[PDB]
Amino acid sequence: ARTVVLITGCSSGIGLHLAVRLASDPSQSFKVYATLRDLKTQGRLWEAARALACPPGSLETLQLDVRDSKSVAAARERVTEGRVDVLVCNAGLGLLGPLEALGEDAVASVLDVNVVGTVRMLQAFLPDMKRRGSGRVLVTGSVGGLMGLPFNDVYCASKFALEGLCESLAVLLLPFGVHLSLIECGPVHTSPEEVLDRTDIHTFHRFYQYLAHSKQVFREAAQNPEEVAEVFLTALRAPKPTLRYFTTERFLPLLRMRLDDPSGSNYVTAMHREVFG
Amino acid sequence: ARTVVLITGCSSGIGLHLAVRLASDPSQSFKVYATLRDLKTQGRLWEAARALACPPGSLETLQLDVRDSKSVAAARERVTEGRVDVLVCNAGLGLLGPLEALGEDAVASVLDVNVVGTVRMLQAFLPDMKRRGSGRVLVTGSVGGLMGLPFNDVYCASKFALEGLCESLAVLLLPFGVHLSLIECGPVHTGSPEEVLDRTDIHTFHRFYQYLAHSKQVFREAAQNPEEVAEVFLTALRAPKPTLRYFTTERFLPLLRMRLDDPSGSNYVTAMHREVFG
Ligand SMILES: COc1cc2c(cc1O)CC[C@@H]1[C@@H]2CC[C@]2(C)[C@@H](O)[C@@H](Cc3cccc(C(N)=O)c3)C[C@@H]12
Ligand SMILES: COc1cc2c(cc1O)CC[C@@H]1[C@@H]2CC[C@]2(C)[C@@H](O)[C@@H](Cc3cccc(C(N)=O)c3)C[C@@H]12
Repeated sequence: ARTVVLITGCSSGIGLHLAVRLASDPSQSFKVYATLRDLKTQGRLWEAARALACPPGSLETLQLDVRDSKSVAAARERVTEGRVDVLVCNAGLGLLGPLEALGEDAVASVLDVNVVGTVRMLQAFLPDMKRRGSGRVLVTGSVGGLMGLPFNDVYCASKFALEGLCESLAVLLLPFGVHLSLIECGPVHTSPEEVLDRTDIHTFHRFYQYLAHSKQVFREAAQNPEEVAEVFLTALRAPKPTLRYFTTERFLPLLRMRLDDPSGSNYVTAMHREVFG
Repeated sequence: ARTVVLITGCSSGIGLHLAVRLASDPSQSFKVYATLRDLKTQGRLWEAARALACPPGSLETLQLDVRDSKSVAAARERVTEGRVDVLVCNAGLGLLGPLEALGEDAVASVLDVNVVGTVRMLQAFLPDMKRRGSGRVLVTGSVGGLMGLPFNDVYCASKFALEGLCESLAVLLLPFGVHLSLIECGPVHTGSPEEVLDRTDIHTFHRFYQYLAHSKQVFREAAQNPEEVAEVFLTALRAPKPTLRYFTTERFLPLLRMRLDDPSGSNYVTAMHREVFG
């Protein structure tokens, strides 16, 4: 039969592009369930699917809010085939700021969505994969999950968390026939009085230095979602897929140098200089 | 003046033994605020302090629940000296089982306590350290935050989270003179099988008790004491130029190097599976 794929966060960005890219495969091997936090936002997804003339029956949309395990469960049941062959945990939020400037609500939401939401997906869907003896799981990773970056403290915390969660599972799942892969993405194309009042003069200084230098890095390094989507394909098609795929080699140098020094301090020293000019 | 230390998770283990070790230090240079989630658990802390002769005013206990930022705020207000010279973020939960067997609340708890709790600590205490231009933060870390282990998926997520949190901060804090360190602990010596089986398949049930048996042999061979771990905290406190990571044992550095050698993660997964399961 068709390979059944379920992808979260499908309304914009990487999810959309992967969803339509699989639905329009001319072998037409893929039945795609594209899931969205709000089904009302699906319009843009359907336009891109028409533009590739996705055969009807190749792409179905569901509501799936990863904060809520009832919405996760309900979505699992809407998979009328009664299996998922490829699960793509892509739903994620950002958070940028001096740590002490972030509300408690915001910090928790990032963790609730990027980490706990991924745990909910895996809890719902891994058992049937394990029963069948096969399955693929692809998780939207970050270079931020491999190296820490100033003012992304909670974001990197959630992406590092995904590394640990997915690496922990992969060790168990290898002989269950289930293959877990992280797609490590770099950047992807898609008042100040407050900051000062909630921080201090030096932190405030370093944050606008950061926002300025960061924008230069996206301009050079940012990838289009369609390019990243291809990396998911490669992983998906790989016969013996590996734990990580990098969408770019741009940060292998800083990554190798981070791994040279266990104490951590060369990474901190270098990253500081490189970020703060 | 003495060095003001505030430590979370002092009812037992690393927090209790480090707290009494510093308050009883022969220097007499430490004033320790040993904090606890529930004050009723302070029994073993006081008996230990009594046993090591902590002098008057070397040790005070505060109720502090890392889940509750008003608790954290109230604790900060009880620091009479108006500053903390060493903050130790040691409060933490374990969680051990097949991922599908763990309850959603327990999962949410580990994260709230190990990761958001630490964030709340750093929110409440880093600013004053930043504007002073001085401070040391020590965070209890794990080798489980550096490499993933089967059936420790959520615990590892949480420890990995701390690595990212702390490393992101360290890049910022370098010119402030506020030093952040992770004390990377290996095993330290301090779900009902029923519930587990219901929620997991048969092969995973077996694999888990296979993991538990190997685990108990690793703990027997290689576990450290809280007393031994507490020395590494103290070495890090005193270091003139502290590093981001202190390892309590050298034992896992080989595996860690292998993990880092192969960025694709393939080698680690094979090796760790064999290591754990044969
Ligand atoms: C050393 O090179 C640098 C890399 C970087 C910066 C600055 C540098 O000097 C700032 C952006 C950051 C990159 C490295 C790669 C990073 C970590 C990417 O994976 C990006 C992760 C990211 C993407 C979108 C939102 C967020 C967020 N809200 O925090 C975070 C942000 C990127
Ligand atoms: C590399 O060889 C091994 C190391 C290990 C094991 C099995 C191995 O084959 C199983 C236990 C584990 C050690 C490596 C270091 C580990 C991960 C330590 O950090 C321990 C962490 C730990 C302690 C207490 C509870 C929990 C938890 N999941 O709640 C986790 C548990 C240790």
